[PDB]
Amino acid sequence: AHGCRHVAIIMDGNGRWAKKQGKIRAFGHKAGAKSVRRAVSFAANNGIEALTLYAFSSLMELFVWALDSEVKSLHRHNVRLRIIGDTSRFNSRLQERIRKSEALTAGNTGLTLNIAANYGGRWDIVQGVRQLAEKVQQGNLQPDQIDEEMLNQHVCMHELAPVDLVIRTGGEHRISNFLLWQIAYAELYFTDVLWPDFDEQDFEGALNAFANRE
Amino acid sequence: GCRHVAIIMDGNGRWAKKQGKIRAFGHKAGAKSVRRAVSFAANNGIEALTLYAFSMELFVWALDSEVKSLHRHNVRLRIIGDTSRFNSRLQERIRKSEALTAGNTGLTLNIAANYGGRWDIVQGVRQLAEKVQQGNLQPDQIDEEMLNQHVCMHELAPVDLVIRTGGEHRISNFLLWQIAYAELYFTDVLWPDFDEQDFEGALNAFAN
Ligand SMILES: CCCCCCCCOc1cccc(COc2ccc(Br)cc2P(=O)(O)O)c1
Repeated sequence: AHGCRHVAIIMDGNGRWAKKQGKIRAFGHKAGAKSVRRAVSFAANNGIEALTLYAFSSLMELFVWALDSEVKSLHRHNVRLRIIGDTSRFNSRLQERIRKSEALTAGNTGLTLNIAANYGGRWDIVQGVRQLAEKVQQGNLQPDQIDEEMLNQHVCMHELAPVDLVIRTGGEHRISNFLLWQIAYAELYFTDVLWPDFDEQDFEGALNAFANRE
Repeated sequence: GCRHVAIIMDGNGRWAKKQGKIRAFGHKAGAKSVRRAVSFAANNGIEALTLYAFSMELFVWALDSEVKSLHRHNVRLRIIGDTSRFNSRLQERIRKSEALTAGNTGLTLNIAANYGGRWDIVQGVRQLAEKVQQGNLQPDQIDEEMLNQHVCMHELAPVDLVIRTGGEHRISNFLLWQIAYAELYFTDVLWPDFDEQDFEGALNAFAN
């Protein structure tokens, strides 16, 4: 009914939330983690095909390690987990844990959850361009055959539904080098709600704003 | 301060309809609002203003008669977008207007005509792809900096602020690469009604 197949979220405000309560930044990150679990469960229960999350605050590897402790519980919720981002310089043990987590849940049929780790929209475009340039160098591809559809096939998430809605919590009104190519046609929803307070009703509100606007 | 503002100029058609007038009248009021936004940016020290007509060859034509005045105001005019299939006479006029004002050092006005943000990236990728094919470039040498050099506006200040009139909350395949770190300001005001006060309102959001 809400019309949304793929929702992307810039999760900002963890720092400000902890500051408001006299607490250090790490309590904000723990409340922020509870808010991810809540959003993930909401998305899965509301028929969304894909949820893409970008951890930002107005130690990437620490975030991803943290996530390794959630993977068993995601799998038990029938979530297919993927990491998007430049993980090539990450630790070898971490990179192995990523591969395995992805292998483990690739057969799940419920929500597809994409976690940005060391992700940038410009980087994502550049990596697609490098894959195309290799194919030209091999003699497989003509410069002239390159069009939007082709580059589209080489950026992250090209095999998922297009992103219909981007939500950014925390009160800033920019993209901050999250998805660029993929958000050419997306609805953009900005809320002053800080990430740890963003709850089901807030998520419902963004979906119903997309349904009324589309 | 804000050095480069981009505007998606939506609401001319809806404005016509609200005024109980045919579409043509909304275009004519939209053109007046163009002149007022260009003056306002020239007067307020904005370095670059990038205008996306949205809701083409005909739009470029209407600008043709403004060039003399722009040049007199030290305005550098550029058309961005795929004009390669516009009739050759119009292409020739674009080329002449650009060359006339190319040495100007005041406000740079970019008018996006048959422009798409994905297109813009792709024509940059195609250039790089030619370089690879001629052995002038290794695939692993391609980085953000280098792609940036091949997309529109790489010689101007980075886009600081994008304004969309008309009530929609989308980029609609206007700038993509260039807006990675820009402030996005959406307003329900229709483009023909957007005036100096509205533009200052957006500049304040940036200042905060
Ligand atoms: C200080 C650093 C903060 C730690 C960051 C933790 C990362 C966010 O926690 C999550 C991250 C990604 C996905 C999830 C999803 O968690 C769940 C999803 C569905 C279900 Br059922 C259960 C969980 P969980 O084991 O109850 O939290 C949580």
